[PDB]
Amino acid sequence: SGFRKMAFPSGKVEGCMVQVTCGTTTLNGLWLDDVVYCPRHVICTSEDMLNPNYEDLLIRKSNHNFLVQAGNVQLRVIGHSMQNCVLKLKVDTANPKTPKYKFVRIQPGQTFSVLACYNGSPSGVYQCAMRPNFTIKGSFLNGSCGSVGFNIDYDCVSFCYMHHMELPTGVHAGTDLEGNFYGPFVDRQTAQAAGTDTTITVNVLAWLYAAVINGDRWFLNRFTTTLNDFNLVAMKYNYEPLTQDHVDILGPLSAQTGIAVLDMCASLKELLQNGMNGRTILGSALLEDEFTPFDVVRQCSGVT
Amino acid sequence: SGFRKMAFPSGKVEGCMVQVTCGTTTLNGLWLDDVVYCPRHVICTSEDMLNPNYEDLLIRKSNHNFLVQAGNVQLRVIGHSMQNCVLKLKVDTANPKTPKYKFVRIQPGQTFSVLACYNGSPSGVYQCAMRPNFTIKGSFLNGSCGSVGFNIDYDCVSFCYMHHMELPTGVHAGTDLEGNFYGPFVDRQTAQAAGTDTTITVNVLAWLYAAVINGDRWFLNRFTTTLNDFNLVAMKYNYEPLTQDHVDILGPLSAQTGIAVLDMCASLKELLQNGMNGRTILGSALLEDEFTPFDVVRQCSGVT
Ligand SMILES: Clc1cccc(CN2CCOCC2)c1
Ligand SMILES: Clc1cccc(CN2CCOCC2)c1
Repeated sequence: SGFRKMAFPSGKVEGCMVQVTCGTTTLNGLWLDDVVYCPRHVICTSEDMLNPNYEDLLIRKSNHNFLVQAGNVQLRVIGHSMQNCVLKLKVDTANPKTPKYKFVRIQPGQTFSVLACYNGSPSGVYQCAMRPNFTIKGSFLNGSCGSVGFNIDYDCVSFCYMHHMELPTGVHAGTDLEGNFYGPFVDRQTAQAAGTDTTITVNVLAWLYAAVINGDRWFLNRFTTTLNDFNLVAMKYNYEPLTQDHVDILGPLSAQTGIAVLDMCASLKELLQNGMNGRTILGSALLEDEFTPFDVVRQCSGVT
Repeated sequence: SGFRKMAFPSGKVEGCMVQVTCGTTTLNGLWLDDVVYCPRHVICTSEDMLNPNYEDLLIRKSNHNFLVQAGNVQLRVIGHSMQNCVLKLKVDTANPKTPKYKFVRIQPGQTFSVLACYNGSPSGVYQCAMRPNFTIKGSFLNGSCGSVGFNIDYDCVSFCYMHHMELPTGVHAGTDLEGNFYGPFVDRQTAQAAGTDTTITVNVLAWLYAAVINGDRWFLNRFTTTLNDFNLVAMKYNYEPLTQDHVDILGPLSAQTGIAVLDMCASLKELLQNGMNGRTILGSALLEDEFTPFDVVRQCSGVT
């Protein structure tokens, strides 16, 4: 019993983190097989960062300008290319600690763990969601660029995020491991405003199920609603619309608890309309939206 | 920028987790050098667990009754002893993945990471505090016993906790790695009530500093207070007393932010007296008490 914001064990990803230096800029790289992946802005002087031309800047760089250090041993760079907003440094040594892995592009509302790193060294691990506005609410200081987000399925690391930017509003933007930004962000020091940070409705419902399973039930009410009626309330409170796909995904939690999805929607509706009246749910005074239905099933069933 | 409930990277501890089976009971063990540490109740049939005599039960056990599996390879047990509430299984192989490590007994209010494990396999990592009543608010299902709590200082794992018990109230109890319980709990299926779960005042103040550093300042007020006056308010709200030791420990955060500790105490006092009036601090609607002053400095400075 008990429910915690839980990250994947980070060991498999720790063994992939390296330090990348170009000129005077140091950040983190991901060493998988004989390739190191890092943000392309490693080639920038923060001066460049106002309106950088990455193709033109990269002309002036050679394999031997990219200094790649795995612990305290230097990797020999034998090739470099740009793919979107990441650099791929071909090294002469396959990472012996390469786990089975995939690159995935996640959708907003999906959750992942971040291994926050500085100078190729892990500092900590926490669990995030891709916000509906394609930002993440991370903890990232200077030098944390190239820190990665991931999911683990048994022995297989799915890399979904690499850290690039902090917005002037202190929220974070980054790429998939093909270097394509989540959302409309560019790797440029410019005016970039995030859109509306809406609540991930299906995750809140999942977390209300998790609450019932763990004994927190005060918010269960006598009411039900419809998808359309619920979705009117959701829109008023900047909650994402709930789809039939979201209802289907919540089925197992529905099945386990014997509380129909639309009944739980009517409980959430009352919580939106009435607030918590100073009460708490799984030790939170707000509606948590960074657990997926899959996360609740996983944590509640004990999957390793 | 941004502030997250961050755990230590778990790799160093992942490589110490093994499966321990005695008769029909499987739980987790910690393999350090040529010793595996596990909860002694591994020798119990849940029948035993009502009033077990561990000395008498252990008479009936031999080295070859303790089945120790590290991944999918069996460890040869060449000795066993009981120290308090843990078993130490001497194996014939030193764990090649043994990190530099210490065993520490933490005090209430101190924080650590838990690697939740099932059948010797890591499932996830989260950050905890030892509650003032010597419980922890974990996420632990059957099979999670022998999961450990730890801190990392550069390359050195300090093990502070091993999981043993869930109380009928769904809070968790365990031992240091010498097998001594935190608090008055015994490894017996009996009536064990936790004491008052008070708030760790010094941690809330640390987290209010973390909030100011990250831009959340609405709660800063025009007031100051005294230690004695603050402590009257703390007692009314089941907050732990604030000592001069706590004030001294908050010094660096005081220094960085230029907000005197007693000024921040007067801000906390108003938050206790008036509540959040529907506002949030670092994305929480309650006062977070599972960051130490050390945790705020670490996360805010980027220590690896
Ligand atoms: Cl993370 C990711 C996101 C989108 C597509 C893909 C697959 N690739 C395969 C190679 O060429 C291009 C597409 C991966
Ligand atoms: Cl975790 C821990 C808690 C309390 C004391 C100690 C030190 N030991 C050294 C060996 O003998 C007994 C005491 C360790």
